[PDB]
Amino acid sequence: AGAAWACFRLDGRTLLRVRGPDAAPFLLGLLTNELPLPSPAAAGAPPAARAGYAHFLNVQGRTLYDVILYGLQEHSEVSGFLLECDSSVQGALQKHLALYRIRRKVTVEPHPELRVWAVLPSSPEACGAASLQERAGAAAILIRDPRTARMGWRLLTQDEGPALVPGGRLGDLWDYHQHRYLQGVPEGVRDLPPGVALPLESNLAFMNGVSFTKGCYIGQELTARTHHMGVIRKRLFPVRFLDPLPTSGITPGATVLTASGQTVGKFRAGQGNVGLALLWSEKIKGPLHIRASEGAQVALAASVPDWWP
Repeated sequence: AGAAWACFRLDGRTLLRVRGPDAAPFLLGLLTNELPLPSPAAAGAPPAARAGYAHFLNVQGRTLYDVILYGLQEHSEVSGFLLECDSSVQGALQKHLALYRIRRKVTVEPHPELRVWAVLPSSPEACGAASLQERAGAAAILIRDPRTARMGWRLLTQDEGPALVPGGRLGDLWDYHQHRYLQGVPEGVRDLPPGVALPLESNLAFMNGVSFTKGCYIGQELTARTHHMGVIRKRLFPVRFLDPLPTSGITPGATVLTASGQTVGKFRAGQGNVGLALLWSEKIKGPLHIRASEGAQVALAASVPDWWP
């Protein structure tokens, strides 16, 4: 097992380009976070690029779309950003952006030629992880995942990932999603159903995705109220199914139960024997299970990610 990095082509994610003199205030009014912006050119022109995490919320304060924002270098009157969204919502996100671009000097275009890749360390110790990007060069747009270091690097490229990453092999996309679920990282519309998922229950603050010191944005009121009312009472947690599973798997929405039969949450989504569940943030320790169709149990275990604060 000789490759130090696994390189995954994320066909479920895609890029939109948002550019124009008004691109920043335009996006800031629609997202939960500040936008990524690198320090200005200093004594030359090295590749200073940053990523940020945010959600687009609806007016009820529910998450619509989870996005990663990338700062484009424009060096001129026009701001520019790449927005990475779930491929299945690209069109709905475009219509959502258009609703708000009346009297805004901004254009929104798909950038289908640049593909989204993820680069995960094969071993968590990651000697040499520190030097990967300087050790990859300016050919590779390789940026630390803004949600957590546990998610490795985003690589935006037209090329093949391993051709740019020293020690990198192509990975099986199954293993990328397995890693997400083991680490408790939600991504995309199954984990975050548009208009149903709630951002702070989806651990947005733990993932560097919300600012409580920014100006107005859609959904800000509910989100701020929830944050300031006290500890969040339900969150998405990683779960592991302990016994061999049905052939269909587990139905999204299935009730998670204590040994007493008390409801403590609902299964959200997963792959294989791992997934996420929306649970009360108390009482994730007790023995938990879901009821199969006979009522026969599927056991499961919930845990607390090690990168959470």
